[PDB]
Amino acid sequence: KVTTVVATPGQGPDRPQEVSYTDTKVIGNGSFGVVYQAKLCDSGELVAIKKVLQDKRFKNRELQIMRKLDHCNIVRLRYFFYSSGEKKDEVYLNLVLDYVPETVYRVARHYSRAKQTLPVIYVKLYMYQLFRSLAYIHSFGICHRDIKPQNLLLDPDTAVLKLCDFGSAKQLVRGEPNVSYICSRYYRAPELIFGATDYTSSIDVWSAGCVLAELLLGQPIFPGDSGVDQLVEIIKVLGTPTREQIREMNPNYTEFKFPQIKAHPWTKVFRPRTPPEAIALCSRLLEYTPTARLTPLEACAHSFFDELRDPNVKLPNGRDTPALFNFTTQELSSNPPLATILIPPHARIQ
Ligand SMILES: CS(=O)(=O)N1CC(c2nc(N)ncc2-c2ccc(F)cc2)C1
Ligand SMILES: [Cl-]
Repeated sequence: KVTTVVATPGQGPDRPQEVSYTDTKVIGNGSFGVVYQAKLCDSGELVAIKKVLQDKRFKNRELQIMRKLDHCNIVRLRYFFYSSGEKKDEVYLNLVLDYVPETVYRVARHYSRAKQTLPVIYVKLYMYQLFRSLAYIHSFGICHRDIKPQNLLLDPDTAVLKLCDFGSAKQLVRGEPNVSYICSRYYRAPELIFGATDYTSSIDVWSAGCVLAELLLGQPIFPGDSGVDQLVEIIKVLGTPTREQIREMNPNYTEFKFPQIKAHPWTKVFRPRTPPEAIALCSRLLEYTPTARLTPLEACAHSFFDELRDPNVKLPNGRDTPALFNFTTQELSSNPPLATILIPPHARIQ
């Protein structure tokens, strides 16, 4: 069995190409539609096809975003094509994406079942690359709005992390309100829990912080099946938000008091041997006030990631770390002066 379609490439000019794929497996499916795996007939490479029902009145926001994006820490849209087949007057948008075997979710859980934590070196590598991808998309004013371990793809050999699933992603314009029900359970910023509709891209930074803390703890940091339950687990760590903090998160005062608990020292949250810099980084990501959180780029420049800027740094398997320093002007526009930290001396050699 061999499907052949005429697809438009994700990047580059509109040059339609005959794409032929086989071994059409299935994997996940939910809020969008089905997701298949396949093998491309020529190159032999594996790819993931995300099929979704196409709306006639508007064009697909995921597609529109995916096409603008080109970055080595973000899944590549290789092609896209429209199809249907059988019952209904339904048009399906198919997104052909690079297949990436593992996810931070699966990896984290392997370590968690075996009562281990992921070696800090991998925490650094994975977290740094996430923050790069955030710095990039945020530079276009695009918020992902669903940062969680399941959406962080990993190549285990190269230690390369790629952000994926832009189904929730959106251009956040100041003054324009946005839906407050977007982020997944454990990774929602307090302002989202409080139902704020004037949130900024800092929600991604909170989410990322929840991933960091989770990789350090070996389990979700702010669990709970309700918002109430989540906010309690948060307050247990951060302490009770001041009236100031509360108005910063959500001006539309949903309106009620919380149990006055003081901040359980961040040091006592983690294992004894946990690097003090990792803890420091957490506390600067997981802040009540959206504007007080680090930017993605400021996070990349955090001391916690110093080891990665060492010229001698290698992966435990002996291979080189992936390219961490080739920042574009786009990536740096947030705050160009930071390049003095981000790009280390040995990366400037001619
Ligand atoms: C709908 S989705 O593409 O966002 N979702 C992520 C996941 C995925 N995406 C790509 N591009 N490549 C691989 C995978 C994936 C990885 C591990 C696994 F067990 C299942 C799917 C499927
Ligand atoms: Cl042509």
